[PDB]
Amino acid sequence: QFAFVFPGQGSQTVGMLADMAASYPIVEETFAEASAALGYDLWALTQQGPAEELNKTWQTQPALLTASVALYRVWQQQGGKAPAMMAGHSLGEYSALVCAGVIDFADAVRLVEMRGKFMQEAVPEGTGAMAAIIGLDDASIAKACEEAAEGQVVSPVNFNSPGQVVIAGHKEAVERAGAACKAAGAKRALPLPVSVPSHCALMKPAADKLAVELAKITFNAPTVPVVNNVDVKCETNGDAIRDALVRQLYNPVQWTKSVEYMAAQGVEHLYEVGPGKVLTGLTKRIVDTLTASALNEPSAMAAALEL
Ligand SMILES: CC(C)(COP(=O)(O)OP(=O)(O)OC[C@H]1O[C@@H](n2cnc3c(N)ncnc32)[C@@H](O)[C@H]1OP(=O)(O)O)[C@@H](O)C(=O)NCCC(=O)NCCS
Repeated sequence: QFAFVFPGQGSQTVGMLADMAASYPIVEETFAEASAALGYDLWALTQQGPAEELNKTWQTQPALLTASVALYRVWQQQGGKAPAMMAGHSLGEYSALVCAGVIDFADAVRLVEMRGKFMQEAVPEGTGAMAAIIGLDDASIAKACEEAAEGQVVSPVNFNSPGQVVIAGHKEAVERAGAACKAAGAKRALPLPVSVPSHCALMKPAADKLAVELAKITFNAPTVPVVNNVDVKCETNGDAIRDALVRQLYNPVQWTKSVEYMAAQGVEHLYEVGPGKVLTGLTKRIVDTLTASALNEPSAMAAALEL
């Protein structure tokens, strides 16, 4: 019936979960647990920022992971039933995996911080770019991307829904490519304010590195199925999960097919377990019978729990 789905970069705000925190002590206990693993106050980070800082990826990832795990902990605390299916967008997949009980929360926390770092350090800032292409079909974008590439690297990285695709690579090629896409009938190429071209070829070297760290973290069997970004496959072999984390890094995030798979899968509703409404917003664009809501405020937490 329902799945939990988990956001990643983009969903951060300074202030996030404040309200939940006031009604649920475990939100802060939770940030405390992670703060003690990062060696700084992560709650204070999210609450006070600044943004500039909270938006740097090696802190964002840990903050979002933490929000999500916190909100999940609330669900269970209140005798929330376990979802049938989870998915997590980009960094989201890590949260999924924690709540599915595959990676322990504190390993995850250090993990996604290291990830951040490998990521940031694989491309020098102002080197790369991401853009959101509103309103073209997938293949005209591939094509756009291919002709704009001109020796550099650009390609679609986020298949978010039909008529929303993110692309990324060398700043210039992104430029060429957005233009192309506009040529080709797109409503919008809207430039995205991110350093890091996640999920294209340029993250390869980060991911090599990420494999090494992963290889030290124990990966247990999922208690719930987790549809992964990279294959839209529900792996159980931790070694296979690990392998998919690694390729997530340099391969497109298949969100659209993933939400589809879970409709195809039985699921009638999707709760966004983390700050923001982004996965919520996309859902009906993918399957408009499907319904979506965020579990990141208390009325809504309460409201969902009553069913
Ligand atoms: C970019 C963003 C914020 C857009 O979501 P929303 O703002 O909720 O979209 P809305 O503004 O509600 O949708 C309407 C507008 O978007 C456009 N649009 C959005 N999805 C569309 C789709 N699938 N097909 C065609 N047009 C679409 C238009 O419909 C436009 O209408 P108007 O010109 O009349 O405003 C969201 O998709 C997002 O956060 N994406 C980031 C995903 C990602 O890669 N994150 C990593 C870090 S950036």
